[PDB]
Amino acid sequence: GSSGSSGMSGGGVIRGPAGNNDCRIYVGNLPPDIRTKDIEDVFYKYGAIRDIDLKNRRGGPPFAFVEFEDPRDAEDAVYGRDGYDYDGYRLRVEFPRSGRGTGSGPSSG
Repeated sequence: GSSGSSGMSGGGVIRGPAGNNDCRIYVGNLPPDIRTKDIEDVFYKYGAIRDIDLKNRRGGPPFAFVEFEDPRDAEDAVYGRDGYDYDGYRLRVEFPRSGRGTGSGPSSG
């Protein structure tokens, strides 16, 4: 036995709340019956999570951001989770827009 329920459509959330931080990854193409926990125990396998922000509202599919403790991991996660299949539904993990800007030094004794 099986069946579907609940739909999705409309328009809103012109702009979401943003702050300033790193180790943040955006997860898209999520199911309607998704939970911040499932996503937690999901990316949790790649270490731990600091905080998860899920919007879930008129404006396409449900989206949320996962804040990892470390970047090296935050990437290792998206590096994989990006293209994962959950509940039969495909997920789209990718970093939020920001731009360029990556400097560094040689060492400097």
